[PDB]
Amino acid sequence: GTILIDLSPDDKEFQSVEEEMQSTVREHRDGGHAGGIFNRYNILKIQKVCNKKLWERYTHRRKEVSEENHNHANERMLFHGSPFVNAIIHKGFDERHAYIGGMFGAGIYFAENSSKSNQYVYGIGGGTGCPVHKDRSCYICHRQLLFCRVTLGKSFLQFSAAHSPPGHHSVTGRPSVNGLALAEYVIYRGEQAYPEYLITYQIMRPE
Ligand SMILES: O=C(Nc1cccc2cccnc12)c1ccc(N2C(=O)[C@@H]3[C@H](C2=O)[C@@H]2C=C[C@H]3C2)cc1
Ligand SMILES: [Zn+2]
Repeated sequence: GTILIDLSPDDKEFQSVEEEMQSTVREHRDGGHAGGIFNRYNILKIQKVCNKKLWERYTHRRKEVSEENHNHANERMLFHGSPFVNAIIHKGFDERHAYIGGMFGAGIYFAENSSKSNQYVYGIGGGTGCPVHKDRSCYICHRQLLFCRVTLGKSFLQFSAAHSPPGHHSVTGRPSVNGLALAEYVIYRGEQAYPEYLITYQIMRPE
């Protein structure tokens, strides 16, 4: 059911999406170990993901959440990185494929910092890096992230160094030590996120 619509670099949508990618890069405490050393990306392609069934299941869940939260879905646009992006855009997010550990357990993770989601493209801690060079800082190989519409509803606040807690619809991971880090978010039900944009990019070696 999925079609991918290529956006042109002068489309206003391409530009606002690229600006959110670029402007949310930060430095990471691993000094670039997991995601590579970079201050900006080379954006190669932004595609709009169109799937009617996945959209209808997103908006249906969104209305349920909203009606339980004084008419407030608390919808955000957030990045998601994982090795399974190409499965996700065809079949939707699935909590059954969620990995057992991590800071917030077996959920589907999103991030406000595109650089945080970039650390997961090749797996946890960056896995072995790119398939071709095994370089977690590869400046050559094309990477992909999703920029996703996510329904958070009443989110449980976790001050920070499976299912949502009872009475909540997601978890907000709130950075409590690092001054520059933005929030991460976790949902436990695949239907509460729609992957709107597939972004293809390279990290760039700083001059
Ligand atoms: O929906 C996901 N994957 C998939 C959806 C639909 C079909 C799939 C088929 C095969 C594999 N994954 C699929 C998915 C769920 C959770 C994660 N996920 C996270 O969000 C966190 C963890 C994870 O597995 C660790 C990797 C990224 C962070 C850290 C990744 C992908
Ligand atoms: Zn490579």
